[PDB]
Amino acid sequence: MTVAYIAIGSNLASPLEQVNAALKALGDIPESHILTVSSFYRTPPLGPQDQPDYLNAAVALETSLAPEELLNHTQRIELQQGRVRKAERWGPRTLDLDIMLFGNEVINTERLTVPHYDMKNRGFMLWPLFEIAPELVFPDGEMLRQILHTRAFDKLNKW
Ligand SMILES: Nc1ncnc2c1ncn2[C@@H]1O[C@H](COP(=O)(O)OP(=O)(O)OP(=O)(O)O)[C@@H](O)[C@H]1O
Ligand SMILES: Nc1nc2[nH]c(SCc3ccc(Cl)cc3)nc2c(=O)[nH]1
Ligand SMILES: [Ca+2]
Ligand SMILES: [Ca+2]
Ligand SMILES: [Ca+2]
Ligand SMILES: [Ca+2]
Ligand code: NA
Repeated sequence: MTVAYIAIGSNLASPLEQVNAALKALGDIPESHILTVSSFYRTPPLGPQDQPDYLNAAVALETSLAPEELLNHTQRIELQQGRVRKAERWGPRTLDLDIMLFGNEVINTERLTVPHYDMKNRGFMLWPLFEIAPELVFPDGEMLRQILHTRAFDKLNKW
């Protein structure tokens, strides 16, 4: 087994219902078990700002799936919950499931880059992560607690 950490975001079509559906779906992924779910946070959109606020959360998922097999499940859940690709970069969505971490692995394939390329710069990923994994160390040996102590990250509000 390995523990994967998944970032959850929704800003369309009733985020709270999309996130609660998605946690039921994540549970139904084979060879995999939810271990912890963070609080839900209401976060102002980064990138384009002319969109609703996000519900952001994180989940620890223990799995013996291969990492791209986990990605096939998360992308399926997203598509099943009405995720459509528009041309706008970083536009709104009903659900986004980003694989943050897959144990201590570093993965660079055609479809999957882990760690998530920009997570150490995003408080809406790091704060929920720290709530479920305060002791987390990244594959490069960086400590999640150290990143949040040393870097300026706005405080997150609960949904
Ligand atoms: N760690 C990962 N988690 C999820 N998808 C990934 C990951 N690494 C690469 N991808 C690939 O990213 C593609 C584009 O995803 P998407 O449109 O959701 O980007 P985004 O989540 O909006 O932006 P960002 O990555 O900046 O948060 C997916 O089809 C998938 O192949
Ligand atoms: N709060 C919130 N804002 C979001 N923006 C996106 S698109 C990625 C992105 C694009 C540019 C920058 Cl600089 C940072 C993030 N996803 C979320 C999300 O889940 N939560
Ligand atoms: Ca399961
Ligand atoms: Ca826009
Ligand atoms: Ca995504
Ligand atoms: Ca994303
Ligand atoms: Na298998």
